[PDB]
Amino acid sequence: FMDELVSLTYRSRVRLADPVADIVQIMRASRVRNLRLGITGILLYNGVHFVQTIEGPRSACDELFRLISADPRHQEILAFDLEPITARRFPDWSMRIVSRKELRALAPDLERLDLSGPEDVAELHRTIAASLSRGDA
Ligand SMILES: Cc1cc2nc3c(=O)[nH]c(=O)nc-3n(C[C@H](O)[C@H](O)[C@H](O)COP(=O)(O)O)c2cc1C
Repeated sequence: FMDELVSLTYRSRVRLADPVADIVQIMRASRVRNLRLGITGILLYNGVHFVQTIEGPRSACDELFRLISADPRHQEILAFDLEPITARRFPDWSMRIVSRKELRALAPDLERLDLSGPEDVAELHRTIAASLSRGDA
């Protein structure tokens, strides 16, 4: 139970004193932590909301989400879903940040990250995974 692979995706409101400096520290932090924990995933940032997907052992996602929810640089955190999974969707990335510009190019209709559509996360996952992947092997 504690080991099974899961994917969690949550949406939060950005609460950044300085976006570049704040996001650099988040990526720096996460690249080392996720690697150790066995987490992989993607962070979408559009200037207003973050949408984060992390995937790994159920117990490591629980732990991480706990820490991330204690982070003052975002608010109104609410999980979209938590799903057992067969295989990682973003195995190659400890945390890949996907910022405003690239989300515009990859998923023009989802740039708002409202997640009001019932297939917005699946769509984000599909188009982002696919963009990566193309560069693989
Ligand atoms: C929206 C957002 C996403 C974050 N994602 C991660 C993450 O995926 N992995 C991680 O280790 N920390 C993440 N963090 C930062 C953590 O909250 C935590 O502060 C960090 O791991 C520890 O920084 P420190 O090692 O300097 O204390 C995120 C923070 C925010 C605001």
